[PDB]
Amino acid sequence: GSSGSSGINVRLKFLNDTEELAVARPEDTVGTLKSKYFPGQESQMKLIYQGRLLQDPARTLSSLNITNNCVIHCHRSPPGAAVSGPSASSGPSSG
Repeated sequence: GSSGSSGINVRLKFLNDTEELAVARPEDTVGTLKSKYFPGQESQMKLIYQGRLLQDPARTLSSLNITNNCVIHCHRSPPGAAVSGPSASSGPSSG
């Protein structure tokens, strides 16, 4: 069995009139949250808190006044890049 519910819960609201359950901490960073829920699509998935852009991937949730039972507006931007490449393998790991 497992257990351990700690931290504040945040609701991710999208312009698509939808929402997503995401738990964030007052210490975590915006950049991490985006990659945590929106992997890769972090350059597009923009967050807005109180009319303010959380662009800063370092801006802590605590500083942004991001508390629990709160909602964060998400924004999607158009693909302004033409990057293309196969799966790359770099970074070994030996434990």
